[PDB]
This record gives sequence, C-alpha cells and structure tokens, in this order.
Amino acid sequence: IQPLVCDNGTGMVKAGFAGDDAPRAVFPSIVGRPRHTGVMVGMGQKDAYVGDEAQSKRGILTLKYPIEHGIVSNWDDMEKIWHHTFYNELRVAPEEHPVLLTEAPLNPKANREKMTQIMFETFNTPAMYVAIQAVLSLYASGRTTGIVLDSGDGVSHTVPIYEGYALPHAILRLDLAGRDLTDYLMKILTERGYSFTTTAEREIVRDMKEKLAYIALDYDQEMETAKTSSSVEKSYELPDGQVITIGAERFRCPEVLFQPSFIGMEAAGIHETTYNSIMKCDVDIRKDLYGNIVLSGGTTMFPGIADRMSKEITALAPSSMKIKVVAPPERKYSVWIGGSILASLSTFQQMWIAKAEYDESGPSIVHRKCF
Amino acid sequence: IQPLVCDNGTGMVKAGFAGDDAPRAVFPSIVGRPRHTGVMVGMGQKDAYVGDEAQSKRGILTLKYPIEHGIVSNWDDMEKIWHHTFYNELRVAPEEHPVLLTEAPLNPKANREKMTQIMFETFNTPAMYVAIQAVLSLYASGRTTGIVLDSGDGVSHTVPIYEGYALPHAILRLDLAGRDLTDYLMKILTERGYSFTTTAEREIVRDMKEKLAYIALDYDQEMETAKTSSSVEKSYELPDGQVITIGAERFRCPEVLFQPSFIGMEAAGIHETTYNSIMKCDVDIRKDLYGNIVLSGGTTMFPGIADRMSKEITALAPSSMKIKVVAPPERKYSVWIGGSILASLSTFQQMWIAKAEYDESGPSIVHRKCF
Amino acid sequence: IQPLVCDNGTGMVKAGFAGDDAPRAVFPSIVGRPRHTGVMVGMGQKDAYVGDEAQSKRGILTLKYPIEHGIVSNWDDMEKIWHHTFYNELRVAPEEHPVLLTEAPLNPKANREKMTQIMFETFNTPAMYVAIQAVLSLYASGRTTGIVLDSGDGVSHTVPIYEGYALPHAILRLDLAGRDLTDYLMKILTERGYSFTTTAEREIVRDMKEKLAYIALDYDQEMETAKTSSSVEKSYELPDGQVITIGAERFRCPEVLFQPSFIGMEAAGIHETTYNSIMKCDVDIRKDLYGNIVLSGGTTMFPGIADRMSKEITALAPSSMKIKVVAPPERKYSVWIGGSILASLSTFQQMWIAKAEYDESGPSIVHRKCF
Amino acid sequence: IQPLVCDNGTGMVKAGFAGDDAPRAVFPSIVGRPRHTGVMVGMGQKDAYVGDEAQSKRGILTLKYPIEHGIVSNWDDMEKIWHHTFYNELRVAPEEHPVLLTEAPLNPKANREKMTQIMFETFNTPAMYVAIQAVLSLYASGRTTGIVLDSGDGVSHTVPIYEGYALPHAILRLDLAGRDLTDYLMKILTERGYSFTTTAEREIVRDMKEKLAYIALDYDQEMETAKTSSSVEKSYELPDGQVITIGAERFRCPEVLFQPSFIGMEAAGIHETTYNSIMKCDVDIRKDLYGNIVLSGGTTMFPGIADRMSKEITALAPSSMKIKVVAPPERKYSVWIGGSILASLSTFQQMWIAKAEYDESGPSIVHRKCF
Amino acid sequence: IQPLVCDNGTGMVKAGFAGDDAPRAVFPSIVGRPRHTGVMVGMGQKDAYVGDEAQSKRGILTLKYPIEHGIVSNWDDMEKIWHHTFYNELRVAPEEHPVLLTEAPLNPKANREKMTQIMFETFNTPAMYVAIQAVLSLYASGRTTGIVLDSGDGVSHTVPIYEGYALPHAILRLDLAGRDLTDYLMKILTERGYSFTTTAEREIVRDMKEKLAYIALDYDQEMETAKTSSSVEKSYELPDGQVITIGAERFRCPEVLFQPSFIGMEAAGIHETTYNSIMKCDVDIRKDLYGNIVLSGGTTMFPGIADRMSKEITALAPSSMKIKVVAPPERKYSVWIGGSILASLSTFQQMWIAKAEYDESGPSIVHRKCF
Ligand SMILES: Nc1ncnc2c1ncn2[C@@H]1O[C@H](COP(=O)(O)OP(=O)(O)O)[C@@H](O)[C@H]1O
Ligand SMILES: Nc1ncnc2c1ncn2[C@@H]1O[C@H](COP(=O)(O)OP(=O)(O)O)[C@@H](O)[C@H]1O
Ligand SMILES: Nc1ncnc2c1ncn2[C@@H]1O[C@H](COP(=O)(O)OP(=O)(O)O)[C@@H](O)[C@H]1O
Ligand SMILES: Nc1ncnc2c1ncn2[C@@H]1O[C@H](COP(=O)(O)OP(=O)(O)O)[C@@H](O)[C@H]1O
Ligand SMILES: Nc1ncnc2c1ncn2[C@@H]1O[C@H](COP(=O)(O)OP(=O)(O)O)[C@@H](O)[C@H]1O
Ligand SMILES: [Mg+2]
Ligand SMILES: [Mg+2]
Ligand SMILES: [Mg+2]
Ligand SMILES: [Mg+2]
Ligand SMILES: [Mg+2]
Repeated sequence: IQPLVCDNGTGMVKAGFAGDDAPRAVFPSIVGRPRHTGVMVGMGQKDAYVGDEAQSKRGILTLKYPIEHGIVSNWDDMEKIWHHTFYNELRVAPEEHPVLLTEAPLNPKANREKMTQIMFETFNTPAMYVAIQAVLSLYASGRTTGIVLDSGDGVSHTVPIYEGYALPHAILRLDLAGRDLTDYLMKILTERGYSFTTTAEREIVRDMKEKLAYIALDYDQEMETAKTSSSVEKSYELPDGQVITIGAERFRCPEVLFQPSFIGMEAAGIHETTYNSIMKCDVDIRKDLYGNIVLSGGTTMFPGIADRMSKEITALAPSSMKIKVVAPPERKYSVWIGGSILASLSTFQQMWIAKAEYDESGPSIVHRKCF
Repeated sequence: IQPLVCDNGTGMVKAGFAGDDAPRAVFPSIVGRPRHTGVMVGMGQKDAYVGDEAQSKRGILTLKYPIEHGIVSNWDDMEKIWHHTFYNELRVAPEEHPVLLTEAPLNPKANREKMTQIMFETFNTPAMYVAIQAVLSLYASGRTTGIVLDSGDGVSHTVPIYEGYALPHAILRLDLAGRDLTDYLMKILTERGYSFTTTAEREIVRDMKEKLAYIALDYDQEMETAKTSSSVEKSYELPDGQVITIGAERFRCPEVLFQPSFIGMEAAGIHETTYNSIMKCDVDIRKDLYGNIVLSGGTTMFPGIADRMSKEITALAPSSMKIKVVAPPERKYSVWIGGSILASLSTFQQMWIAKAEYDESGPSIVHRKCF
Repeated sequence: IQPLVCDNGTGMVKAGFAGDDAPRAVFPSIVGRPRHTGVMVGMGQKDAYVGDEAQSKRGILTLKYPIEHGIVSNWDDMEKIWHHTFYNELRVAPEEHPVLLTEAPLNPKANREKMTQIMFETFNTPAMYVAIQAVLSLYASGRTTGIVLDSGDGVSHTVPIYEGYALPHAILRLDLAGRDLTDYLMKILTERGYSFTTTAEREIVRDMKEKLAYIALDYDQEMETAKTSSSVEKSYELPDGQVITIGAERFRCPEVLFQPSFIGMEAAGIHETTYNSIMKCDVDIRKDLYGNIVLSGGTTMFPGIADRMSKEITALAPSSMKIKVVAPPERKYSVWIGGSILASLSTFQQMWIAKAEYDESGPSIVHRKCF
Repeated sequence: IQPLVCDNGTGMVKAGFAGDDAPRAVFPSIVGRPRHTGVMVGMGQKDAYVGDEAQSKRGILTLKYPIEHGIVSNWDDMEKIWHHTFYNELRVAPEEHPVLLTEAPLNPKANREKMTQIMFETFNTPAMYVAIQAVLSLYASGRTTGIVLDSGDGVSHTVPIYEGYALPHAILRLDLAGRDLTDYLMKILTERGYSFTTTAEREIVRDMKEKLAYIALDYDQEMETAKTSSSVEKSYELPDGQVITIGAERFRCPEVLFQPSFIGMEAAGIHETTYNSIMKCDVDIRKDLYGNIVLSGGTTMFPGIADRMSKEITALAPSSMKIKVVAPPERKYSVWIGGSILASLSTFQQMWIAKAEYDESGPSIVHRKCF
Repeated sequence: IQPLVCDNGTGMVKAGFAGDDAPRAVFPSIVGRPRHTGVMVGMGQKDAYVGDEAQSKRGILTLKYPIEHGIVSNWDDMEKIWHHTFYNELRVAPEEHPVLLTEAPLNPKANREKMTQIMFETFNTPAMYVAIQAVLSLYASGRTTGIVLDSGDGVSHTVPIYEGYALPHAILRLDLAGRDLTDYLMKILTERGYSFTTTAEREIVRDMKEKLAYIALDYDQEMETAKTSSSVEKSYELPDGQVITIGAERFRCPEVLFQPSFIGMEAAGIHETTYNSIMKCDVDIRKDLYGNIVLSGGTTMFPGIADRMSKEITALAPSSMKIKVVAPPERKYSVWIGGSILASLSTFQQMWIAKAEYDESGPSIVHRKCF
C-alpha cells in the first residue's frame, strides 16, 4: 500500500516506494531506435531499448529523450518508459499502489491532463497527485521557509516559500539547463579537435560533463590562469581508449549557467534569476529567504557551485544580510525524498485524486490547486 | 478577583490585571489574512494571525486594523482579538474577572452597546464598565483638575475637568491622529523615491515614525536649515538591509499635527483644539486649566512635543498666565494605569454593571452617565 | 515660435508642435543594444537603435525601456531618445522652441530637477514647464470638473479637479499598468504552450495585448462561457507565420486591472482606486465627479472598458447618482492635445521658466507649484 | 599592392589578385606521390606532383588531399601547395602582396594559428586576415541579410546573418559533403559491376559526379520511373574508351545530401540543417531569412538543387512565408569574389594583422573576432 | 527435407545437407577443356572435366575457374558445376531439397538475380535464399558481435556485426586474395629459376602455397635472417620428382596480404582494412569489436596469421584495449557450418523465397534485404 513516488524528471526517471530513502529505479529517460538494420519481427531482435539497455546499446541506436524541457511532446515513447518502469524496474501492478507524480512548474495544462488520462485509463491508477518538484525538495530539506532552485536538465525554476503558504506570483522558470551545457560542450570541444555529433557522442559528452567539469570562483582570473599549461588541463579515457586533454573547458561549461549570453539564451543568470525571485517577493520575507537558499537537482552537483552562488548573490544583495547558500548531498534525489515524505503523510491522504473521482467530475479535476 | 483593565485603544490593545503598574499584553490590534495561498483546513496552516504573530508574518499577510477611529466597524475580527487576548495573552477565564473597558468619547451608541452585548453574551462577563480614556489618564496623572489631550492613532480628543465635575459641553474630538501621520509619511517618502504601498510597508513606515521622527520648534526656521545638507538627514536600515536617508521628513511629519491643512483635514490644529476647548470653558476655570494641561496617548511621544505645545498656546493665551505643558513618561500607558486605579477603587465598586443587571433592565443600561 | 509639447510617457514618446491636433513623432521609448556581435567602430554598423529603428531590428537587439514607472532611472539612453527626437523626428533646434513637458504625479524631485537640468544645460532650452498628465487630459476634454484616470504603461494615477482648483490631497497613484499586463500575458500564455521570454517576444506579446484583448462585463459568467469551445477563441499570426489560438486569455488580461491580486500587486482595483479618490474628496464635489469621470491613457483603449467601469462604480456609489463614465476617442493622445492647448494659451505664458531664470534662482525653481 | 585572395577550399584551391572577377589559379589541392618506382635524385624524375600536374599523371600517382574536412592535418604537402601556387601559378613574391585567407567555421584553433605561423615565418607575409567562407559569399551576393549554405567537399556549414551583426550562436556545421558523395558513388557503382578503388578511379568518379549527376524533385516517384528502361539511363566514356551505362544512380547520389542515413552519417539533412539554423535564430529575423536563403560552394551546382531545396523547406516552414531559394551562377567562386570585395575595401584595411603585429603580441592574436 | 547448403565459394565449392558438420562435396570449382586433341563425339572421350576429375587430368587440360572474384562471369561452365554437384557429388534431385546459397557482399545484382533465375527455371528449386558468407561465419562462431574477416581466393571482405543488427555502412571489400598470392608466387619463383606458366603449374604453385608457406611476425627481421642459409630454406617434391629449394619465398608470399603494394594492388592492407572497418563504425561498438575479431576463409590457414594480425592491429589501435584475434579451426568450412545452422533454424523458415513466390512477384524479389 506504499504509494509510488515517480520523479518524472527530464534527464533520468527516479522511482521507488514511499517511506524509503533511495529510489530503486535510477535510469535515464531515453528510448533508443536502431539505425542500420531492419525492424523485421520474424527474426525479431527487438525494436526499442529503454534506459539502461539503451545505455548498453548506445552505439547502434538513435537515442532521443521523449520529453522536451518538461513538456512530454511524445506520448508513445513516454508510455513505453512508464510500463517499462512498472513491469521491469519496480515489478508491481500499477493498480496496487497509488502514483505520486512530479513536474516542473508552469507547464501547459494538456501535459498534466493527458498524463493523468494515461495513468487513469491505460494503467488504471487507483489514485494520484501531481506536485511541484521544488515544494518536494523543500519538504525533503526539512525546513518550512526557503527558496528551492531546481535545475533538472531541461528546466531551471526557482520557487520561494515562506512557512508554507506557497507563492505562485514569484515562481519563475528558465530553459537554460544541462542540455544546453552538453550542447555547449560539443561546441567548445570542436576547438580541441574532437568531433562529437551523434547521440552516443552526446551521452559521452554528458558523462564528461558529470565527471570532469568543475566551476570556478572568478571566471576572469581562472581564464588568466588558463594561459600557462597548468593543472586545469586534464585527460579522459573514451570508451575506445581515446584520450582528450581538456584544459580551460573544465570551468567554462558551468560559466554558461552564470553567463547565459555565451550560448545566446537571452535571459538572466541563475544568480540573477534567484535574486529577481527575491525582488518579486516583498520585504519581511527576504531575510528568511536570503538565509535559506537551497539548491536542488542534479545540475547543482558541480564542485564549488555553492561558493560560486555565494559572493554573487552577495554582490546583488545588500552587504548586511546573511547569504547562506545551502547545498546538501543527494541534491539529485531531493525531489524523490520529498515525494516519499508527502506520500507517507496521513494529512496528505485527502489529496489522492482517485480514478473514481476522475469519472465523477471529469478531466478538469487536475487544477484544483490545493496542498 | 482583580478586575481586567483592557485598554481597547486604536493602535495597540493594552490589557492587564488591576493594581499593577504595566500591562502584560502589549500587542497591536491587527488581524492578518493570507494573500498568496489557499485556506484549506486539510493541511491547515492557520487562517488568521493576531497581533504579534501577525507582526512576525507581516510579509505574507493582509494586515488590517478592524477598528476605525474608535468605531469598531468589524465585529468578527475584533472578537477574535478579544478571545485571543483572554486565552493566549492573559490566560484567564473571562467570567473570573470583571472587565473595565476604555473608549474614545462621542462614540455612536451601537458600538458601546453591542460591545457590552458581546462581553455579556459571548464571554459571560460578571460585571463591567466603560470609561472615557481621558478621565483615566487624569486619574493616573494624580490630579483633579486638568485638560487631558489624548491622541491614540485614530482619534485626538480633548477633555477638560475641574476638581472632578466632568464637563460634557467642552469635550471635543478630531480625526487627525497617527494613522494620517503614517499615510502622510507614505506620501512624503514618495519624494525620496521609496515605494511604500502595502500593509507590511505600512507597518515599516509606522516603525520609522516611532523611532525616527522628532518635532521642531519653529517649522519655518527648520525648513530654512533643511536646505544645506546638515544633521537633520539620517539613515535607517530596513528589514532587508535597505537604507533610506531621511532628511527634512524627520520634522515635517509631526508638522501635520499642528498644520492639519497639509493633508487637507479641514479642522483646527491640536493647539487650536486645546485652546478652543479652553474657550468653550468659562472663566475662573481657565487659570486651573492653563496650568495643568496634560498630554496622553502614544502619539505624544515625539521628542520636543512639550516645547512645541509651549510657545504656541502661549501665542494664543494672554501673556500673563502660566502655560504649564505637562508631559510625563508612560503617556502610552496612562489610560491603563488610570483604569487600574479606578478598578482598584472601593468607591467605584458601585459602577460594575453586572450581566444580571443587563438581564434586569436591558441593553439600554449602558448610558446612565454616572462616575 | 510654436513651443514643443513632448508627452514623455512611459510606453511611447509623443511629440509635436503646439496648436496642432496630432503628434508628428509617435514612436516607443525603446533603446536597443546588440547581443550577438562586437561594438567595433571600424566597420561601425551602429551601436544603438532608438524607437522605430529598434522596432525594425527587434530580433537582434536587447530592447529595454530606460524609464521605470515614470522614474527615468537611466539618463544616457533617455538623453539619446531626447536628441534622437529633436534631430531625427521633429528636426528643429531645441533653442528655437520652448519645451512643455509631461510627467506622472508624485515623482521623486530628482527626476524633474535633473530633467530640467539636462534640458537647460545640454540642449539650452529657452523656457519650459512640467505639467501633470491628468490636468492636460482634462483641459483636452474641454471641461473644468472631472476625474482624469490616466494609466500609461508604468503608472495608473487618478486626479480629481473641481472647476479648476486642483486638489493635491486626493491625487493617488498605483503601479499596476500595461507592463504588468504584458508580463501577466507571458505568464498566462505559458498555459497554452508558447514560450515568450525575450524582449522581441515581449513586444509581440504587447502587440497581441493591443490588437486582440477585450474586456468583459461579468468575469465569472465569461469564464462560464469559456468552457465550451466558443467564439472567445481566436487565432493570431506571428511574424514567422506561427498561429496561436487564444481562448479565455482574451478577457482575462484586463481582469488584472480590476483584480490586481491575480498578479499579487496588493492594492485596490482601478474602480476602487477611483472610488477611494472620490471618498477622499468631500461632499458637494462628488455629484460633479460621479458624472464626469474621464478615462485617458493608451491602456483605456480596451473594447468595453467604459461598460466595465460602469456597473462597478455603480455598485460602489449609492444608487441615486448619475454614473457617467466618459471615454472619448484619442485617449492615447489626450495628454498631448491638452499640452498643445496650454502651450497655445496666452495666460499660460507667465509659466515658462526660462534658462535665464534657472541661472537667476537655481535648480530649486521647479517646485513653485503654480498653474 | 593588390592583396592575395586565396580560397583555401577543400576540393580545389582558388587564388587570385583582389579587385578581379575570376581566380587565375584554379586547380585541385592534390599532392601526388609515385607508387611503382624509386625516388632516386640521380636520374631525378621528380618527387611530387601538385594539382594539374598530378591530374595529368593521375595514373601512376597516389593522389591524396592533404586537408581533411577543413582540418589541414598534413603541413608539409600543404606547404608544398602554398609555394607551388605562389611561385608557379600566380608568380609573385609573397611579401609583395597581403594574403587574405578563407576557412570553414568552427575549426580547431591550432589549424588557424599554425597556418598564420607558416604564412608569417616561412613566407614572410606582410599582413593577413582569416575570414569565414559564408560571410564572403554573402558579401559577394550583394546583400546584407541571408543564410549562406556552403558545402565545399569536406564541410557543409550554414551561417545566418541579419544586416551585418554576425550570429555566432546559430552557425552550425556538418561533415556530409562531396567526398562522401564520391565514396557513395563508388559503393553504388559496384552494383553496376565497375570496379573503382584507386585514387585515379576516385577522380574519375568525381568527374562523373560533376558532369553526369542531377538531382530529382520527388525521389520516390523518380525511383518509380527508374523501373522501366527510360531516359534516366545514360552512358559515359572513360579515359580508356570504356562505357558505363548509369541509370538510377544519376539522381540517387544527391539523394544522400537530403537523406544522410543512406551512408550512415547520423545527422540532419541539409534542408533540416538550414531549417534548424532558422529555428536557432529568434523570430523577427526569420522573415528576412526565409526569403534570402543563398546557396554557395561547388556542390550546389547540381541541376535542380534549388527546386529540391524548395518544396522541402516549404514543408518545414509554415505555408504563409515566402521561401525564396536563391542560387546564382558562380557558386563555386562566390567565396573568392567576396574575398576580393573585402580585400579591396578601404574600411577593411584596419583588419590586416601584420607580421610586425604578430611579433608585437604573439601567436594568440588570431582570435580577436572583429570584422 | 534437409535443405542444401552450397558454399559457392571462389576456390572450391563446398556443399552438403543441413544439420551436418562437414560438407560431402569438397572439390575445386574448375572446368577443364582439352588442348591437344579433337572434340569428336564419335569416339567420344569426353568434353569437360569438373573439379576432381579435372584435378586428375590436370596435365592435358586448360583449367579455368569460371567465376571471377565472386562475379560468376561464365554461366555455362558454372551450370555444368551445378548439375555435376547435384547429380554426381550429392546425388539428389534439386526439387527435393531447398538450396541455401552463399555469396560475397557487394555483388552486381545481375549475378544474384540470374543465379536465382537458373536455380528456379533450370533446376526448379523449391525455395532458396542467398546469404552473405561473413554472417554465416559469425553464426558458426557461436557469437553475436564480431568482425568476420573472410578472404576466399577472389575476395577479401570484412563485415562488422553488433548483437545482430547488421551494419551495411561499414562492410567493405577488396580484391587481394589467394589468386594474387598464386600469381605472386609465380613471379617470385622465376627468381629461383623454375618456370611456372600453365594452369597445371598454377595448381602446383597453389598446392605449394597451401602446404609450404608460413607467415612471419617481423618481415624485416625475417629478411635479415634470410641471408645466411638457414632453416627457412626447404625442399618440395613435384609430381615428376623434381625438387625445388624454397628459401625466403616461404614467408614473402603472405607478406603480400599485409603489403599489397608488392603486387601493385593499390589498396589498404588487411590489417588496415579491418582497422578502417572499425573506424567506419562508431564508438561504443569498437570495444566489442576489438575483442571478437574473427578470421574465416581458407586463406586464413597460414601458420601464424593470428600473431601477425596481433601486434599489427595493436599498433593501430590504442594500447588500452584488448586485441583478441580469434582464429578457430575449420576456418575453411565456417561459412558452410553457419549455412547449416541457419538452414536448420525454424525462425529462418520465413526466408525461403519459393519459385512460386518468384512467379508471384518477379525476378526483383531477391533484394528485399531481410534476415
Ligand atoms: N557530478 C556532477 N557534476 C555536474 N553535473 C552533474 C553531476 N552529476 C549529474 N549531473 C547532472 O545531473 C543531471 C541528472 O540529474 P537531474 O538533473 O536530477 O535529472 P532530471 O533532469 O531528471 O532532474 C545530468 O544530466 C547531469 O547534467
Ligand atoms: N517614540 C514615538 N514617537 C512618536 N510616536 C510614537 C512613538 N512611539 C509610539 N508612537 C505612536 O503611538 C502609537 C501607539 O500608542 P497609542 O496611541 O497609545 O495606541 P492607541 O491607538 O491604542 O492609543 C503608535 O501608533 C505611534 O504612532
Ligand atoms: N487597442 C488597445 N487595447 C488595449 N490597450 C492598448 C491598445 N492600444 C494601445 N494600448 C496600450 O496603450 C499603451 C501605449 O499608450 P500610452 O499608455 O498612452 O503610452 P504611455 O505609456 O506613453 O502613456 C500600450 O503599451 C498598450 O499597452
Ligand atoms: N556540375 C556539378 N554538379 C555537381 N557538383 C559539382 C559540379 N561541379 C563541381 N561540383 C562539386 O564541386 C566541387 C568543387 O567545388 P568546391 O566545393 O567549391 O571546392 P571546395 O572544396 O574548394 O569548396 C567538386 O568536388 C564537385 O564535387
Ligand atoms: N594450409 C594453408 N595455408 C594457406 N592457405 C591455404 C591453406 N589451405 C588452403 N589455403 C587457401 O585456401 C583456399 C581454399 O579455401 P577457401 O578460400 O575457403 O575457398 P573459397 O575461395 O571457396 O572461399 C586455397 O585457394 C588456398 O589458397
Ligand atoms: Mg532529476
Ligand atoms: Mg493606546
Ligand atoms: Mg502615452
Ligand atoms: Mg571551393
Ligand atoms: Mg571457401
């Protein structure tokens, strides 16, 4: 009876039972299709590889995320990911457990409504609820007032909350996330002389982004130090044994997250995003929001992102307020942990919109906006 | 058996037992309502914040004084303040102690009568009495003849008294008080370039009025000195660390209390108010009223208001009479102290109109006009 | 010798000679800066695009209004707009004609004073005057008593006037204007699934606001009708040929102007703004102000705003007084027409503060407060 | 003093003086080495044949392009091509004229920097500049806004430009070009039964690609017509008198340029390449880029490539925008003509980085990114 | 009902029933014609000797392989080999069993189509299929991912396969095979002084190639050791008792297979062939192809060809990947064994194109490209 907490994130799908501490199913939301063979059912190799099988057969597939910046945009491959999780990764009938789902804020209502329609009509979910990822990360942080800055690979949204009482009029969202960081690493590794153009090469560049790239404090001084051949240069073994010496491109990929004009995404920086979310909030809230700024999402796992977020809000904020950038471990999993917290909550048990209630009112039930 | 002395003032509610020297419950009469969330009982955050809790959650609330210039005008939030005091601030059953209540003079009789009705029928008060604030401040001043000039944030009323023998035909009341001073500080800080429009910003402006504003002697000479950048300029830290340099707006807010045409309240100045209350009194009373003019209420806590009241009555009075402007400390609390004096008085124990007497005669009992 | 009437409005700058009927220069107050190229003077493309040139190059620029809610806040780009008008749009030496300027009421005095300083010291204006926009719109309405309700894209201020005799103590100002309507249309088109985040997309959303949005009578009944797919849905061609079907978002953008809590601007509605400006005025003035309420500014060009202003003041006013909501054509240009009227007036020729008088008294001359 | 414009293209090297209309030196960038004899200096036949001499001795040589997809990858044979041009083809001392050089965009910086090092240190160039081929082709097209789609035998890069103001964040590059078309013609002539495996046979296949292959409109209908023995079949005389009847292989070689999955180059088609370069650009730029799409490079000389580019962007673009595929004559030479235009420009005379300036700053001068 | 598996190889024709382990008919594909007598039917000696009879009468015949590098090029003698097999070697009616046929990849389609036409119209085959030899050798190797390097006497083709999913865009073929090795042994035995010019002498040279020639590790060091008269010299008895001492010509015949420039076949070496077939494949496939490289065909029966293939791919591959050159026994027969595996497969029973289906669709059926 432990309800399912499926973090339906952009990059990877995290899923597991409520009341746990780590998801069982941790695998990327990738559906792979072959590119140099026939789809004959007769010999019948397969047709589609989902997640870790797609990661194994990464070479002969056309890997494509079905979702697009939170918008699902492709229902068939998404549904393939759904039943693949439910019947191969967690191995439970979907009518046995309720399904608590996650999303990015400010989504088009057709996405939430048709996702509810598929969960209720294809899988016959007993009951469900769709929650914002940032409120879940705040509940997993163990506090009541903070700003949760999630940036999960398609989105980068900020949400301020003050002792509960969620503020819908200062939630704001960007598009600069880890996908653009991967594409910028493609555009910047062309300077070294290494061709990266395919989806397998895309996943290799994404792996180099995860394991190799750090973030500096002063970008200009670090560019000054990246003139002599110093310790900023580093090698990396490719899966065919090839070695790439990555020099100044270590720190100049997370520089996009604080200078979005380097890829031409005309928007504010993430520090300016959070500071303007503070400025949209009124006074007497700011003192409790300058001191509990909380990072979340997997793209806050850069080494030194907290001290880059410090000295930069500090330049924007007045210099008499405590700038307490809080970045815990398991920032990848904070949304799932908060979903497991709310799914275990007895007070939350009023919020499970049942399929019976879906047949009672109709598909317009999913925008009642309660907690 | 010590009866309750509840100063039901406009700005803050002062309450405490009789025979004390300071009220236990000192908190503003503010009921706050949320403005960016739902009022769902299920999660059930709260619904209303009263006084100091509203002062803590000042940012996310719509703060609103229920009372209006002495007229209560909103019975539900006022009743919320009543039981919040009686069960959270003083922590006593209201049938255990009698309740001595305060009011501004010349109120509409429905306010006093329905307040008596709520104290007798909702709370089951054993006995009560409603007294004028100025007579209480005179009894706390320790004299028998004087003019008490109370101005408590919605009202500014003057009462002359001569050795007892309260004069109902020279009591006169205005509306110019600290609320209009706060709104004038909003209108005058727009010249500096600081937006103040919300109720949280209203309370911040009220705090600046309390802690920063003094009152001059000659307003024209002080405007003459407020042309060079001199010591009249002063800074102030806001709760988000913002700094406002307040220059000539220090002294030009209490200038409204002696020039009410600056906000368009077409009435007499407070000095002209008191002088005309003297002129409404007959001769052989004036000599004992020019020498015992007593300030009271929290809006007489401006630095130098006594010497501004001097030289100004002196210009109105003939120059052969002692103009003795008396302004003690605890002018905020003088009404409560006089209420504690009368509530301790054995002679006053005839005046406690009981709920039994309320059932004896009816709701018209509250206008017998005795001492 | 025809003096310049420059409507220095928030959205667009209207300017022309006195004694005319329409401004020659009608172009938005926008200074554009490039975002994907170098500012090398050698090839020297340009550096800044002003107004209609910025509107032409809307795609490759960072369009930014220099002004901010009446406050100019950026003197260099504003000065660029000034000399661009004077030397490209009207083509006259600024010392040849006097310059009558417009502003929103309750501005910080540094804005008016430094604007006068730039007009007198950079351009060498012969003489000038700064007038409130609402008094100009009343003079262009051809009446002597009314309430002018201007809402020009950064401000929304109301001014009551009774047979001349301007009342400074009932003029009141808000911040809810067309800029917030554009940002709310961004926040509400995210529900349809159309990304609008850049300044070019901002101007496209502003164009859709001008050409597509109407205003309802009963918002709740119109939301009731916006459940079936009815004629409230409508398409719009984007400059790349894209088509957006706008349904209930037609009428729910001007709903912000009568429900400012939908964006969290905690203030009164525009109807409550005007009604409270009436209540700040005394009786015997109200009968001549309930019958001559005059709309002005470009954001009163919504279809049906007069009948929305009716039935809503009528619910606030007593039901025995004529509620005559007057909304002429050319409400965009009414401030400029009234400026052309006063600039043609021989009686007004005492009010032209010359640069010689600026050197006579000093920069404190601009607050003498005469008509 | 007419500076050298050397189109350093992949296939052939075009070079000539500035201010002309056609290059003097038009010969392929091929260095040939013997394969059935000794390299004895004693008799001393030769050692290497460059370009047209290699084309004459095509049979007994191992013909090899030194460059590789824009990357030079072989400095000695490239330097042989350089001095062979400068001393046999144009016959001028390289210190007499400045050398304007061309390249494909997104090259590894070592290629540009060491090419500058060789031009400055081996040849002692007086001054130089390296320009993108697409900007040169746009300047030779005589317009200011367009998308130049160059595909010169190793690369196929698209560049959007809007009234100057070069956009570095929508330039994107592929590898599918004429080299892969030649290798696909080898792989597809094996079906006819004609062995092509050597570099002489490679050049013969390249000549058949130039002179024989057209491009269809509907590939499926043209495959339908290529079932009956129709006029799509055609003969060709080889240099030994052999005759090959080429049937459906006429049109199915440029089909690779619009179906890159036929050789397994997992990327977008050239139409999808240009359409995604449009989509990377923002709106208000697209209308001026759907109407001025410009082809360039020698591999746009297929018969009917303009009408194949039409009806295919039209299926991708919305059907309300003018799709004006512009394909001039001399698309081979457009880069050289634009180089002759900029090399004649007096405004461009600031951009000639001298060898003196190379000794001033150092070899890092070649990435200042100015026009 | 066991279907025929006829390895239609270049050198010898292997044929036998499915489900066996060795072919019954193992004889060379040679048709012999007399050269010193008349073809009179009257006495009627014979006219043509096929295979082993031609091998017996090797002296008085003009032995000629009908096939040419996979291309059959002579239909009458090939048809003689077909019915000679079917009626003298296996002794079964061809309509009794289906016939699974083998071929080299990239053949001209007329060869496959007319071979199908002869099998269906002359012999009346019930059903058939034509498979690539390398896929058969991989299925006989018992793995799913590898590179099969077949070199059967006319061809030398490499095919990479990854868990099924056959890659048509990295299959590549040469012409250097055992025929050229035999002709090079003719050209190199002229140095010893032994005339070999006839087809009988050709078969004797081929027998010496099979039984006498090994392959070295370092060719230069083995040439260094082939200066003193050492154990590299060896004798051989000819069928007339003649003895040839073969010295350095032992190892210098398979040196052609790794140095194809010694006969002037301008192509890559077999190690460079396989390495470039790896490079044509993408990454994440290479690790499973560097470790399962599989030799096949009879010309991989040289002593030490595995250790020559090692240290040579190892010099080309990076030195951090396992180079596992796998060379089983029965590399001659691996194609036939894999054909017997697929001909026994029940899943493969969809692939038997019947003569009925040949009359259904037509002769274009043989290019449907399924497994
Ligand atoms: N060590 C790391 N450093 C920087 N980024 C990381 C690291 N590990 C993971 N990431 C980023 O986190 C992403 C996956 O986490 P997350 O954003 O939570 O997925 P989702 O998109 O589902 O929210 C990866 O795409 C990667 O970009
Ligand atoms: N130091 C001060 N200077 C000027 N005014 C003050 C000061 N302290 C308090 N006040 C005024 O006193 C008010 C509260 O006191 P009081 O008038 O007694 O409340 P009530 O309205 O209940 O009578 C505040 O609203 C403030 O305007
Ligand atoms: N047809 C229309 N319907 C609604 N609003 C309009 C219309 N036309 C113009 N507007 C509004 O009027 C504004 C420009 O007029 P105005 O407010 O006079 O400019 P300013 O800010 O200079 O006063 C635009 O920003 C737009 O928001
Ligand atoms: N008539 C033609 N039809 C198709 N392609 C052609 C034709 N003429 C030339 N080409 C192609 O143009 C190439 C040479 O031109 P170009 O691409 O400008 O050289 P570069 O590689 O130097 O840019 C040749 O390799 C050939 O592939
Ligand atoms: N012991 C051996 N050493 C080297 N090569 C051999 C040996 N035995 C056979 N061969 C080669 O194998 C060839 C026959 O095998 P194979 O290539 O399978 O025939 P096919 O051409 O039908 O594929 C002979 O022509 C010979 O060149
Ligand atoms: Mg995630
Ligand atoms: Mg009080
Ligand atoms: Mg305007
Ligand atoms: Mg070229
Ligand atoms: Mg064989």
